[PDB]
Amino acid sequence: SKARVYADVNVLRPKEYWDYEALTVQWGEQDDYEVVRKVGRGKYSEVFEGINVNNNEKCIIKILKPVKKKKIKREIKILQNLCGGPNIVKLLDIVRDQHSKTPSLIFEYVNNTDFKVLYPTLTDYDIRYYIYELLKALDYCHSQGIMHRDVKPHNVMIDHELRKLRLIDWGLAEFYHPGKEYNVRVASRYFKGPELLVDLQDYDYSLDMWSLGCMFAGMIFRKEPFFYGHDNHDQLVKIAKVLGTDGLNVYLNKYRIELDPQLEALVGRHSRKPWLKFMNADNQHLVSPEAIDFLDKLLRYDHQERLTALEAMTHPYFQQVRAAENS
Ligand SMILES: Brc1c(Br)c(Br)c2c(Br)n[nH]c2c1Br
Repeated sequence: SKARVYADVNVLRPKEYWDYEALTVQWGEQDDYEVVRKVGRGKYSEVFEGINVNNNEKCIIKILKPVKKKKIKREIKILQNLCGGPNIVKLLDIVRDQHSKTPSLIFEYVNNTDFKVLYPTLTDYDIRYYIYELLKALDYCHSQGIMHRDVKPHNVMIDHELRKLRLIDWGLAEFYHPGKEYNVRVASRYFKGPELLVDLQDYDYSLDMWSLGCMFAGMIFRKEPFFYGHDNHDQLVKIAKVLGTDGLNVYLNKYRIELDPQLEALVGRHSRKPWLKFMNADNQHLVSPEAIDFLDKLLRYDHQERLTALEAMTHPYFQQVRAAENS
């Protein structure tokens, strides 16, 4: 398998761009940045709103839990490479505690509203708008030879007053090299592509497009998360019970992939459930034929079939957002 677009980005660029292990970090001054309050946590970091004491400007301070050199350089190099791109979080500085060597990444501040309370208040137009801005970020990172590999609402910071969006946490991100076999233990469960769940390692940017489809289905149908699996086997089961097993079987044979016998047993046999079956009274003002056509074009087993970010941005679903932006 290879990506249908941007396959050659890292091939044409100098080795320094993608050879992240050759990076030598340029540490800033820890004392420039003070923690104001904790705003988040995860497996790999704690996150705080802070202040730059020099200019009194707000920032985000991401304090990293103990991390391998190879891995931190990967996140830093990716951040540096993408800094300035549309709707990409801006890494401002990198600093470390002198005693413990605990590193902190310093970002532009974004005045985020919790997706769990934000999303239910979004208008149909709002959803179109924010999904479009998120697509800008993904087309950009893909065009620069990077897969994000952890698209989910938790990684999309939305300042809803300034109508602004940032794709954050490039901790799981990777350079795309044609034919490279990648680790499948990426993304977060509810957003993992079938490729991950069936051990197809030679995946590409299209992975992010499945995750985006899952986020989108969550929004229009008001079903958070959309595919609610308990473990990675059950995740494939949940998907199979919507998309049906025939399409799964065609996918598997195309890539010459066999399911673990135990997984095959769990998946069983299932017919396709039309998207309209998820419509109900709560969500109804959100679920037009344009919404559905677009969602259907994202949520495909076959990664090679899904819309590219560039394509998605042109889908008629977003025609009002483009018209407004053109002005
Ligand atoms: Br970077 C970054 C930014 Br910007 C924001 Br705002 C938040 C929040 Br709010 N939680 N975690 C965050 C991370 Br990581």
